[PDB]
Amino acid sequence: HMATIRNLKIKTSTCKRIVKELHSYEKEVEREAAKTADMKDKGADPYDLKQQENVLGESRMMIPDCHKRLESALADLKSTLAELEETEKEGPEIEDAKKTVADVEKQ
Repeated sequence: HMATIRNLKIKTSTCKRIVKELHSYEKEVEREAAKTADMKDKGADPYDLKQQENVLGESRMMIPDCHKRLESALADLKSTLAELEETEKEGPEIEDAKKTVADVEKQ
């Protein structure tokens, strides 16, 4: 029904946002990992290196939690799609949701 599609839109947006958050966390990891490498070949002392290794470690710890939220959002979206498939011509919102499901599953 129409309300289900409006729900679908929100759930699609939620997935897209969490993917964006995930990518942001991932980019932070990549940047922190590159900084770690730069400090190592630059001969940073063990204290500074440890500090940076902790920063990297914590950046990485953001990722699984983000995945969990993403997986939850993907389940929410898929559930709504499944509800709509129960009815059911495909328009832009279902298209967008399905595209987003595909994008999320690639993460």
